[PDB]
Amino acid sequence: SFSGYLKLTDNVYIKNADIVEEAKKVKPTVVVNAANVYLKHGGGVAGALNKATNNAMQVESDDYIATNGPLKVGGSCVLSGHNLAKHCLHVVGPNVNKGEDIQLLKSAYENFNQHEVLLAPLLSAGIFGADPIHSLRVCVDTVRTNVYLAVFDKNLYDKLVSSFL
Ligand SMILES: O=C(NCc1nc2ccccc2[nH]1)c1ccco1
Repeated sequence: SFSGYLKLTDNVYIKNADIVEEAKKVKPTVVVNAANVYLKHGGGVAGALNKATNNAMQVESDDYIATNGPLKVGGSCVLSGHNLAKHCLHVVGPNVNKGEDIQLLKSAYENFNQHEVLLAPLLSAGIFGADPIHSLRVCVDTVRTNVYLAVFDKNLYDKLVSSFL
């Protein structure tokens, strides 16, 4: 079960943790992946989660894309969580480095509401280029289900907690 999280709101919790190690320890029902529309898990959270599955996440994802085509920015799909979780919810937040619309971040977080409890990263943060403080704000104002946020970077985690309104 989830331990060492700081409570931000009634339903949002946060911890300075590597989401891969957190997923291997907790084996949650749902781990969220910071996916792209192609489910190409090359880097960031996606690359790390996929590497932890020995590439099984990428093999499953390529079969999913071959059958269904790409996801929408702001959309999601549920796939296996492999050795990390029961399920992986691949959520596509806007990548502002690729010029995608930041307003799609609320739509991306709305996917979390279909699951009672999730282990998740901050969407569009990291290599996706959005301001993580803004992502946490959108998360708390959009997600109503229980979300356990893992923030890899200690300095960012401290900035997120200390600046949380
Ligand atoms: O590959 C690993 N960590 C690197 C990593 N961890 C991230 C978390 C968020 C964003 C980028 C990251 N990149 C690993 C394997 C097992 C435990 O950790």
